[PDB]
Amino acid sequence: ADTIVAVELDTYPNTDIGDPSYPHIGIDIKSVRSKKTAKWNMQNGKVGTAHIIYNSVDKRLSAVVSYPNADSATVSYDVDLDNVLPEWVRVGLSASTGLYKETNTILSWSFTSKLKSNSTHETNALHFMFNQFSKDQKDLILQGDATTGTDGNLELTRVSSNGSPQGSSVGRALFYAPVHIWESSAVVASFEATFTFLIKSPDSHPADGIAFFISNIDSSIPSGSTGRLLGLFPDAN
Amino acid sequence: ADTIVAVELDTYPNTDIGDPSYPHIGIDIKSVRSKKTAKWNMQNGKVGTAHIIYNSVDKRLSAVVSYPNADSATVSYDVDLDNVLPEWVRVGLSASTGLYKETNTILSWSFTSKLKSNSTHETNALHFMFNQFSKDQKDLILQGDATTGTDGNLELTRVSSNGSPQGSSVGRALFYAPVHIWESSAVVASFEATFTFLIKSPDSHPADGIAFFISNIDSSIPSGSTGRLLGLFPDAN
Amino acid sequence: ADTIVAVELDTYPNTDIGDPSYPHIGIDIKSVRSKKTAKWNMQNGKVGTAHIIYNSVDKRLSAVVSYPNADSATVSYDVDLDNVLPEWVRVGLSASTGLYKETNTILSWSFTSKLKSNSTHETNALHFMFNQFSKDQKDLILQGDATTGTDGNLELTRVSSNGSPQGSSVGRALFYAPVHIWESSAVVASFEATFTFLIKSPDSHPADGIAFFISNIDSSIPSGSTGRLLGLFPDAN
Amino acid sequence: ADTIVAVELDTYPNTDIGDPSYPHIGIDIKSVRSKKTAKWNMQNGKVGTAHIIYNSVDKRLSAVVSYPNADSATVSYDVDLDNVLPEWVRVGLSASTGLYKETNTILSWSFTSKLKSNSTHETNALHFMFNQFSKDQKDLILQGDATTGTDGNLELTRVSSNGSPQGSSVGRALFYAPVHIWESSAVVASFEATFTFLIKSPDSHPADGIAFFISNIDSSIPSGSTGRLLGLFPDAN
Ligand SMILES: [Ca+2]
Ligand SMILES: [Ca+2]
Ligand SMILES: [Ca+2]
Ligand SMILES: [Ca+2]
Ligand SMILES: [Mn+2]
Ligand SMILES: [Mn+2]
Ligand SMILES: [Mn+2]
Ligand SMILES: [Mn+2]
Repeated sequence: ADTIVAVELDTYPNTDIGDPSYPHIGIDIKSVRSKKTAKWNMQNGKVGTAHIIYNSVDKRLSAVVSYPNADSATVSYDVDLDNVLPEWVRVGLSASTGLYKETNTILSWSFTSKLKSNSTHETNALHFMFNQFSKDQKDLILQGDATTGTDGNLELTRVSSNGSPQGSSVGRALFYAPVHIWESSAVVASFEATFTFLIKSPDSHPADGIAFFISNIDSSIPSGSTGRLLGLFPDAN
Repeated sequence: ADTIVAVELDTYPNTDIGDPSYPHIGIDIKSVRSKKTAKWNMQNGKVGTAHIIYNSVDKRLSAVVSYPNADSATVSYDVDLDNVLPEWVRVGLSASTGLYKETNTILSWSFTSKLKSNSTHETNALHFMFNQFSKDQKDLILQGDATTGTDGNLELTRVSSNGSPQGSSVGRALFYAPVHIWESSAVVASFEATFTFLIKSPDSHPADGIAFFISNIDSSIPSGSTGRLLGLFPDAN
Repeated sequence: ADTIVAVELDTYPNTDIGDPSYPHIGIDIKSVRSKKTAKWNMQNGKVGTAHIIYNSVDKRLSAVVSYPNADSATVSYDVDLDNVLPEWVRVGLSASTGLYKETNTILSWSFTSKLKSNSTHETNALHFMFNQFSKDQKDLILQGDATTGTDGNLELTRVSSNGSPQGSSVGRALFYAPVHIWESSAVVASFEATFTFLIKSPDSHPADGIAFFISNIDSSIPSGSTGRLLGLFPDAN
Repeated sequence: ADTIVAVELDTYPNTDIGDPSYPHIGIDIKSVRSKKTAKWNMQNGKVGTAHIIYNSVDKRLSAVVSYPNADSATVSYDVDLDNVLPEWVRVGLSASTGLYKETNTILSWSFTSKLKSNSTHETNALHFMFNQFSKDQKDLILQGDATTGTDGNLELTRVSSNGSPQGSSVGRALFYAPVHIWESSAVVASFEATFTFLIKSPDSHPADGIAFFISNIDSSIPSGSTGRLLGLFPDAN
C-alpha cells in the first residue's frame, strides 16, 4: 500500500480508533491512529489557516491551526521523515465525508521545500502558492471527488450547485511535480506548508476532516477511505 | 509544430539565417531568426550567468549575460507573450552541437513565475532553484542527449567520460510541472529565470549554444534540430 | 530640498496643477505635476491594492491599482532612476488631507529590492512585509500625523477615536533601513512594492490621496505639503 | 549590560571557561560559557558556510557548519527566546583576535525573520541578503575594527593592506533595522541566518572565532571583549 505522513484536522471523534472525544489536530505516521493530538476548537463556517513545519536537524513535525479572533491549537511529534518517507514524494490535500458531512473547501495552499548542501552554492528549493484555483489547474493532480474553479476555490469533497456538502465523498489534490525531501549532500532539509480552509456543515456534527499529506509519488485514494479514513488509509490499523 | 519563445546564447555565427558575424545573445519568437540580438564576448571555459525577466504590464522580454570580471551583454524585445504562448506552458533549457562542438553544462537554474489577481489575497507563484542535479532528477523531463548527475551538473549535450564534448548532439531539460503564465483575473504576471553555464570546447570555434525556452506543455525536440537550430526549431524559417 | 520619485493615488482633481478632471494614478518625478496619469475609478470605503515595479534593464516605472470585482488602472513612465535618485534611498508611504478629507489607512505594505552582480554569488536583496502594524513599530520612521496600531493598521493621516478623518493632516512612514538601489557591479537592479489601502470619507469629494515614494535618506515632510502636495513636495512646480 | 544570544564558531579552546579541547560550534545564552557545543573540524583558509534556524513552536536553536568536500558539524539547544530576548532586537556578526589571530572575513550574510498571525493576511517578514559589501554599507552598523569593501567582503577584525590578520582586534556588524521577533498575535515566529566565512591564519593555532548574535537594539562592544570573549561578553561568567 501507499506510505503516508499527514497532519489531520479531524472534525469528528471516532473514539474506537483512538480519536479523543472532541475535534482535534493530529500527526499521522503511516496510520489514521495519530501519534499525537491536541484539542481543536473547530468553528463551523469560519475560514481557518493551518501551518506545518519540519526540518531534518530538529526531526520534529509541528502544526498550528487558528481562526481570526481565536487562540491557536498546536501539535508536535519527534520523527525522522528520512526513515519514514522515500527520497522523492508528492505533497497533497485530502478530505472525506461519511454519514456525517461538511464542505472541505481550500481557499489557498502554499508549500516550500529547501535542501541546503555543503557546496558554497548550497540552496535547492521548490515553492508554490495557490490563492486562486482555475477550472483547469494543470499543476494539480485531482483524485476522487476533488474539483477546482468554484468561486476560485478547491473543493476536496462533493458540493451540490448550492454550496451544500454531500456525504460519503473522498477527494485529494497533489502538486503535479515530485518533491525531493532527502539528498546525500544535504546538510539541512526543511519544508513548510500553509492552507486556508472553510469547513461548513448544516449539521451540529460535521465530518470527517482535512489532511495535508506527503506520500510516495504514485499515491492514490485507497479503496473504502471515505469517512474516518480521510482518503489517506485503507484501514484503521 | 511546437510554439517556442527563447533567449539564445548563440556561440556560432550562421550569417545565412541572420546571425551577426560574432557570438550573440538573441530573443527568438517562433523562429531561430532572432527578433533582436546583441554582441556577446563569450569566454571558452569560464562559468557564466544569464538572467531573463518579463512582465505583462511592460510586455518586454529582457536578458542579461555576464562573467566574473567582465562587462554584461543585454538584449530586449517588445512582445506580448499572451499573444504568442498558450495560457499553460513548460519552461526549459536546450543546447546543441553540430560539426563544431562545445560542452553545454548547466551548474544552476532557477525560475520564478508570479500571477497577482485583483483579490486582496492576490499572489499565485511557482519557484524552483537547482544548485545540484542528481542522477535521477524526477522533477525534470530530460529529452534527447541531456543527462543529470555528472559533478552534480546538468549536461544538455553528450560528453565522453573525460569531459570532452561530442558533435551532432541535442538535449533539453523541462521542469516537470506546467506553469500558468496567463489567468483571466491576473492584474500583473511576471517571470524571471537565471542559469549559470559552462561552455568549453577544445576548438577556437565552439558551437552551437544554449537557450532558455518556454513552449506548449507537450513540446519535444524537433527532427533535425542539432547544430544551428538549438533543439528548438524544425527549420530555419 | 528633498529628491522624490512617487506613484500617487490622487483622489482629488486639482486641474490648475495639471491633474485630469477625475481621480487618477500618476508617476511623479521630482514634481507633484505627474509625468503620466491614468483614470482611477476610486471606491470610497473599499479595500484596494496597488503594485509598483521597476528594473534598471527596462528603465520603466509601472504601477497597477485594483479593487476586488473591478477592472485595474495602470500607468507607466520611461525613466532611468539611476539618473534621478542617489545610490542610497529610503522608501515610504505618504498621505494628506486639506479642506476635503479622507482616511489614508494602510492595511499592508511589502517591498523587495534586488541587485544582481556579475559575481557567480550575485544576489543582494532587501525584503519587508507588514500585514499587522504594532503601536511601537521600531522598523518604521513615522513623520507628521502618521500613527500605527489602530486595528493593527498604519493611519497616514489623523483619525478621531471614531474612525472619522481630520482635514489639513499630513503623515508619512519610511522603512528604517536605507535601501541600496544602484551598485557599480550590479548587472540588474529591480524593486517591487505592494500596499493595500482603505480611503473612506463621509464626503462625495474625498482628498487628497496616498503615495508610495523613494527619497534621499534624510527626507522629511516639506513645510505646507498638506492637501494637493501629498506630503511629498514643498510647492506645485 | 547587553542581552546576548549567539552561535559561536570558536577556533581556540579556552578550557578554563568550559571550551572543549578542540575548535567547536556552540550555543551561547547570555554567557561565553556555551550551553551546548559540538566538535568542529575547522579548516585554515577554506571558505565555510554556517546555517542557524529557530522557531517559537519547537523553541530549539540549531546550527550547522560545513565546508565543500567535508562532513557538517551541528549543535542544538532547547531554549524559548521569548524568555531570553526582548520583543525587538538587532542581529549581527562579531569576531575577535587576541595574542593568537586569524582573518574573520564574511563573504556573504543572509537573515530571514517571519511572524505568522491568526489573521487570514498573516505573514510579517524581514529578509536581507549580502553577497557583496561596499566601502559605505549604510544598512550595516559597524562597531570596533569591522570594515566593509575590501574585495567586496566584510572584515570583522583588523587586516593589514596584505591580507595579514592583526592580534587584539574586535569588530561587529549589525543590520541597521531592528527586528521584531515576538508579537502578541503571532501563532508562529521563525528565523534563519546564513553566513559564509574565511578564517585564515599564518599560525597553527588561530584565534578566536566568529559569532552570529541577537541583542538588545542599543548593543555595543563590551570593554575588554577581545580574544576569548568574541566581542559579545564583558567577562567569562
Ligand atoms: Ca475522526
Ligand atoms: Ca548560430
Ligand atoms: Ca490632486
Ligand atoms: Ca574559545
Ligand atoms: Mn483523529
Ligand atoms: Mn543566433
Ligand atoms: Mn495628481
Ligand atoms: Mn567556546
